Amino acid sequence: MKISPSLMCMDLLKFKEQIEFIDSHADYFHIDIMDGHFVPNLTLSPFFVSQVKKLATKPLDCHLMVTRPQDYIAQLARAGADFITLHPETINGQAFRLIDEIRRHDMKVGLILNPETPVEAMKYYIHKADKITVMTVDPGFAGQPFIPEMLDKLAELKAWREREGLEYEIEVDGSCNQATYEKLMAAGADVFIVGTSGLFNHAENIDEAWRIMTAQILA
Amino acid sequence: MKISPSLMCMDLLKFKEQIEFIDSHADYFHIDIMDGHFVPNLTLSPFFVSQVKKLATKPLDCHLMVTRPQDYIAQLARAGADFITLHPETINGQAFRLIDEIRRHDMKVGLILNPETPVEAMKYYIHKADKITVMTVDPGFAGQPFIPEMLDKLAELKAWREREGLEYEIEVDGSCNQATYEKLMAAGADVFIVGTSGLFNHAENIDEAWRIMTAQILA
Amino acid sequence: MKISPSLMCMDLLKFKEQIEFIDSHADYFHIDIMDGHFVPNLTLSPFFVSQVKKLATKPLDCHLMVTRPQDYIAQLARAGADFITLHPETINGQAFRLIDEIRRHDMKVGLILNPETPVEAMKYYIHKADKITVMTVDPGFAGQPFIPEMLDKLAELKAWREREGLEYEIEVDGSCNQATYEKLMAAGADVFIVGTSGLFNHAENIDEAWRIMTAQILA
Amino acid sequence: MKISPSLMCMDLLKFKEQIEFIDSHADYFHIDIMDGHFVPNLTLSPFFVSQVKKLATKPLDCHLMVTRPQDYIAQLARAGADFITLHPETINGQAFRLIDEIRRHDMKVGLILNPETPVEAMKYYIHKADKITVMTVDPGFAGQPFIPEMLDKLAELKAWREREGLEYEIEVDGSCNQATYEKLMAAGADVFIVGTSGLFNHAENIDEAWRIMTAQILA
Amino acid sequence: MKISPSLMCMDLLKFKEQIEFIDSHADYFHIDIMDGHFVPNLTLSPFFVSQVKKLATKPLDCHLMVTRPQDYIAQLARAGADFITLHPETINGQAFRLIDEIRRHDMKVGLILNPETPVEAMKYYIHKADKITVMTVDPGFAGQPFIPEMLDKLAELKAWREREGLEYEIEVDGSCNQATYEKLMAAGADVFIVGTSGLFNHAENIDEAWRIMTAQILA
Amino acid sequence: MKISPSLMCMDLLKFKEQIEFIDSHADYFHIDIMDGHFVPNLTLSPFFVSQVKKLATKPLDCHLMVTRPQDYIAQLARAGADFITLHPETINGQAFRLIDEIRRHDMKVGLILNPETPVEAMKYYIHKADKITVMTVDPGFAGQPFIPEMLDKLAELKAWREREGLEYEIEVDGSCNQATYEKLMAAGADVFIVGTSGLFNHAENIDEAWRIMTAQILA
Ligand SMILES: [Mg+2]
Ligand SMILES: [Mg+2]
Ligand SMILES: [Mg+2]
Ligand SMILES: [Mg+2]
Ligand SMILES: [Mg+2]
Ligand SMILES: [Mg+2]
Repeated sequence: MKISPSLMCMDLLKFKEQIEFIDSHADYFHIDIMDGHFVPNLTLSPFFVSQVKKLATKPLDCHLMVTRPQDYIAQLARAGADFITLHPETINGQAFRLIDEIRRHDMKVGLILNPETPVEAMKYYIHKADKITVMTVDPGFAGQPFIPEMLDKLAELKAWREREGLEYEIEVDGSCNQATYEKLMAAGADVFIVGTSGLFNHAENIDEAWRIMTAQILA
Repeated sequence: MKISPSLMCMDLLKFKEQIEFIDSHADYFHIDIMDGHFVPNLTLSPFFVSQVKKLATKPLDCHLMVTRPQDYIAQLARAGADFITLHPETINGQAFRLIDEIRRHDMKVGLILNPETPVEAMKYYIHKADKITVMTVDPGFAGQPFIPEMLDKLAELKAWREREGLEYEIEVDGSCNQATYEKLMAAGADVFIVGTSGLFNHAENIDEAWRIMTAQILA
Repeated sequence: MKISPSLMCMDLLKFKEQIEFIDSHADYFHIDIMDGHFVPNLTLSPFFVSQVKKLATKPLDCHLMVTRPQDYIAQLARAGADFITLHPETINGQAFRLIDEIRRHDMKVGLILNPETPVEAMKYYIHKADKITVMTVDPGFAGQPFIPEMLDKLAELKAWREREGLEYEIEVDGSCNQATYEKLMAAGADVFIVGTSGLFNHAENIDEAWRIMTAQILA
Repeated sequence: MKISPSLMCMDLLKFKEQIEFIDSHADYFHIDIMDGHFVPNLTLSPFFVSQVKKLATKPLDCHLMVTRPQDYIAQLARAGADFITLHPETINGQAFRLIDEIRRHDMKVGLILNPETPVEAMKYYIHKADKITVMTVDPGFAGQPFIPEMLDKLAELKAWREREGLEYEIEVDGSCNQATYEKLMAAGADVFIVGTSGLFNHAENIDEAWRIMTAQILA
Repeated sequence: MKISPSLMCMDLLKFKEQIEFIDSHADYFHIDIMDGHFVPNLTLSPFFVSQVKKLATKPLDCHLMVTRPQDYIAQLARAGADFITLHPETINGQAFRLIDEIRRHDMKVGLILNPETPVEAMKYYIHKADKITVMTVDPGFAGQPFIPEMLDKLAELKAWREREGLEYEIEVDGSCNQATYEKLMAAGADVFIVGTSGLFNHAENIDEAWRIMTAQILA
Repeated sequence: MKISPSLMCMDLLKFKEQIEFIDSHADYFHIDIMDGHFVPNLTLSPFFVSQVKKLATKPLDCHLMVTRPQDYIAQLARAGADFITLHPETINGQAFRLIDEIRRHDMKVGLILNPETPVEAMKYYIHKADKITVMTVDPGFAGQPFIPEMLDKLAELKAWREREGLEYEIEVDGSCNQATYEKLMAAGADVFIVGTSGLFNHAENIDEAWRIMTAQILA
């Protein structure tokens, strides 16, 4: 069960220590890049990616919640991103072109669906993804209501992968915590994007927080 | 001669130490908040403001390079901003409304003009500003060509203040460094927004960097 | 067979009398709120809703043909709306958030599909709707050509409700008149939004108009 | 001193009586048409204009607070508008074209400036206007703070008219009431757009309301 | 096997001769009309259509890669277009209205899907199309990578036509050349839009070019 | 008196001959590149520039009537443009950046104002222009009403050049014909952009057309 900490939830006062801890414990760094337009909020950016790059060995995954993802691929590659997760709802008319550009920069391809987007949306290019993520909450902020209906999406995504003989990992984004770990794993999740409720909030010290989270995942 | 370090140019690995140093040496924290639309880039956000707030006593100045500044005033106030610098080119039809909202949150008012916007743009509300900033480079990125033509704008802004008996501070944003300190002061600048070329770049250690910059300002 | 008169088709000269008549004869007040952007036209608004509220006991249903439905929920609730009908094509990325906000204001949830949007568009939240409406004409104006192809959508919507054990009412919007009553009922319609051709136009006096309409529905 | 009642402030329950009263007492009908985009609100529309047309002899003045005024000229002419008031900030690149279209429909030309727009904005076509209006409040809603700074704009507009030998009427829009009548007349206003605070609010009965307003204008 | 030369790939120096040759050899003239917004590029326009009209008898097919197809139907009809090919992704909320407008102008209806749009997108109006085109490359430019995944779309489109008893022609747009002729025909293609790689590039002289292409189609 | 033929008005049937004639008789090729958004129309594009480049020695001047001029500079340079004429109303926040990019491509800088934009709009960078053009008609189409008011703009532009000791050429765009030649020269025009009414329309044969135009300019 892979872990991907949401950096928009970290403590910048302990930036260096938290990144180093995460780099030696987690599987991915989840970096949210918002537009203020595709979603009503602003969080991280290439600048943040560039800084995390200084002490990272694990892959930096940039979730592009922006209107024009085409504008950030080259810039994000230079900042040190390893994964570029695209929203199918922002790439109609350019999905293949962008996926090629992403790989031309030696980065991996991620696809992320918000609540109301069906998996078929990616049917013609789902086989080009290394990881597919399911928003279990409408995008934009931390601490929003979990959307149970998304469990079926996780399952459908798992069945699709098996039936088509694909190898993409299934990730979950949105209120991944003690109240949802079980259902999510049962549904088919391979990766957990953990934020404030699932990690950082358990202890002011990240070691203790991670230990607590790890213990809770046990069940 | 007041100083306002551009935080999008800081080193997050030494976040806590750099903020504390800046808080006891500078006059303002310059926090750039970009849209990806008003300017083609993404840098800081309310989240960032919130983190800097943890150890700040000096005022946090949020430069709103966004299409809809109305969407960030309440959120920025809650994150701990003290100054909200508005672009006149984004408030036609709502300048007075926003200025009132800014003060209802007990924050100071800043006005910032990019290169091609004349000072008259603010003629009907220039007297409500605590600080007026002049972009000496087209907004968006660090390390762009200085625009000499902007010197007249700084001067005009100083003459306007005197002639109208106003008290706003005149700030400069864009390539403030050894090559421009003199001309800028002569033109009428009161505050220097210092970034990579003017500060951070002089020494890996911020104390030493600040010493070098201060020395260069001497001339 | 429930009736919902389209108020953008009423006679303001007899505002008070028509609203009172409608309030004691119809099941819903259909209030169209257009953007000028989502659809190329402008009709009613919160102001209108507020006025109708003065003498209404039946529920006011606000059909949001706007780009940003999020901007009107609180304002419409305040004006007295009881139903907020959302276009699935304007809520991708915020359907669950908005549906929660609507209920937080004690209003009922409506979902409306224009001609080219399939029912699956609502598959993950169709069970949260009190009423689902089918546009039988491209949105925007009154008196446009009926779209027969929409009959299958009404049917599919009825089969879906039965198969999933749901209780939403099925509404029809667009050229509901003598020429379509039969087919619409046969297809599965529960509610008729009646405008100029189906109601108001039959007689300058609304009692007589309603009488004629009721008689025509008989067949 | 001409009067132009803001219809978005009227009582629809007494639609017919208020329009008839206004038609025989006022000089213009002020009809606000909003986009939800140019200004954050929705009020009246062509439908509304069409209804007022049924009993009007005085000119219907449609204030276009919309992003694309070009989309409403033919439709508004068709609904019965007599005046089309354009926002200079929405016609750059098409002012002359639109002014010609307005006159090709036999309608008069109005120009309206919001707070932060200087009179020079209209310098190349100011001589084509029958009436020029000054927003004394940021556009969008009723009951907002009066903007004293706008008095100079009214004056400048009067001086311009005299100096250039023009004949346009000067109108005021925004918090025209007892607290501002005097200053506005002194500044140069020819027409008062009266809303809730200046008219409708004085008495539930419009005759009495109008009587009180007229008396207050006396001073 | 019908041919439709992409005019954005022709040689304007030999305009008259190439159009005349094409008019007596091809089945359609493929005229690309781009927005700079729907796709990131600009190519042909009504002006171009008008010129080709001077010597054409074969139908001019205008592929509308624009944000607002509604703005070009009357103008294109006037310039002499015979076919208007619409993108389903630009007509939600107005497909039936536009299709009717196209036919009021006595023009034929075309529907074109870019890579990531499924055929169901047109399910409610697919029967109104004379020709349906499949983009085998993300729209915008010539010489992009062929998308094999689109072969299934061509097939599905053929099965749909048979199963529903429809008569639309199936067209292919994007890298139609020697490397793809076979697979495309096998998949179900009826018409080939030929550009630089498939036609013009084979010989500076268009007769010779057309010969080479025809020979390659043989296999 | 320099001449710049508007190619959107040429005859493509005689493409090669007209370009060659123009290349040996005119001073510039005026190539209009429209967005469909900045102005409501579509005309020429990089493709067109590329073709004219095949037989041109005189400079190709691309007038960018587009929302995002930044998207076309590299592409246009590649196609062979020599002049890039920018609209000040589309470069606020990037005028200096774009002007630098234009020169990095070894192209000359043009600035074009539509009717309602004052010359001051360019005050901070007017000295970087090789040619400044005045629209004497709202942009978008050929054959629109001449705007006399623009004569003052031409004059002001000439006075500005003299007073500031600049060397830019003054160009006129819009209904340059027999009815306006005199006034335009008197006002200060240095270059005439000639279209259908001023050139092409005088004779089906371009030699004769040019002959007639040249003679009319004599007066
Ligand atoms: Mg995320
Ligand atoms: Mg800044
Ligand atoms: Mg409706
Ligand atoms: Mg108004
Ligand atoms: Mg094409
Ligand atoms: Mg031009």
